[PDB]
Amino acid sequence: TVPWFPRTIQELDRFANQILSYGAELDADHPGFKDPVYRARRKQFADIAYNYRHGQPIPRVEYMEEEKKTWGTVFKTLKSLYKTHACYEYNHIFPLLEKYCGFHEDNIPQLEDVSQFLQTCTGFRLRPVAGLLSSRDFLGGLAFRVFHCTQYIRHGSKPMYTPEPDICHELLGHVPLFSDRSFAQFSQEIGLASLGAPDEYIEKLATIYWFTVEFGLCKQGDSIKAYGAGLLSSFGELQYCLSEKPKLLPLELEKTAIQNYTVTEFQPLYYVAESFNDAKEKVRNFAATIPRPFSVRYDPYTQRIEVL
Ligand SMILES: CNC[C@@H](O)c1ccc(O)c(O)c1
Ligand SMILES: [Fe+3]
Repeated sequence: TVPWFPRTIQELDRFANQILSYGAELDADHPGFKDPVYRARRKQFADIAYNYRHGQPIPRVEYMEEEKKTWGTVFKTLKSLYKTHACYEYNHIFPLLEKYCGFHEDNIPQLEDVSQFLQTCTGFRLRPVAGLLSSRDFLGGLAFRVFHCTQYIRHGSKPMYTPEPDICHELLGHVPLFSDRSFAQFSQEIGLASLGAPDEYIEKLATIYWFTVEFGLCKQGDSIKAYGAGLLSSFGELQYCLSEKPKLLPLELEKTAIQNYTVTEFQPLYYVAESFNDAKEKVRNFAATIPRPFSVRYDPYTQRIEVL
């Protein structure tokens, strides 16, 4: 029968008891696997996320010198590429994040301050996430303009590498785009399309998310730039995605939804969005093809989903 989905923003609290309990930091393959301090530190952030409840301010954390150093390295190395490789919406908001959110090499921004900033721009808010959420729950949060965000940082031994999202990827990759109104509406449409959708369609929406929010390219006049969070947080792939090597195709959802992708090497192909308004329209039409015995609408005045 129709899978359960949250109907009010507070119901997202139900997700904490539905994450993958054995995280990536437990794999012998993880850069911090042999480091017990790192291990304990990850558990500390997981407990903060576990006890968090909608409406509370997100707990502030004092990062260690070693963690600030890793942030600094990532920030400084990536920043040199944005003016030439990132889509206009990213560069338009970055200076404001540097001024009101403390995006600077010597300081890791606190999620509460960043969340307040997003609320003022587009009403998006962040909530700390323990471990891995199912695609269903992750996408469902977007329907409420809620982005589940990691608060921990990657292990210091390999600053330019992370096998999972971490705070550098969330803040330098995702946050700037969520401050844009059209991108915010586009992300929310993916979320609304996921509510109560059958498992096989959630996987199609997760793939569309991968080829837009995480690895999307924008058409900007006669040029092509990156807006994908996975590209904006990867020094190597951000330079590669705008070279002659990858194959670029126009975003066509019937096609993007079933395309296979690798999570371990640079993407061999990327989809180019005409604009976020256009991508939003395409998702809305795609959503109409999803078999759901009902229709949904979000009411921002009450923060509830209306089931039609
Ligand atoms: C929890 N869903 C899949 C996960 O690998 C995932 C999802 C969304 C992201 O933005 C991301 O960087 C990683
Ligand atoms: Fe991400």
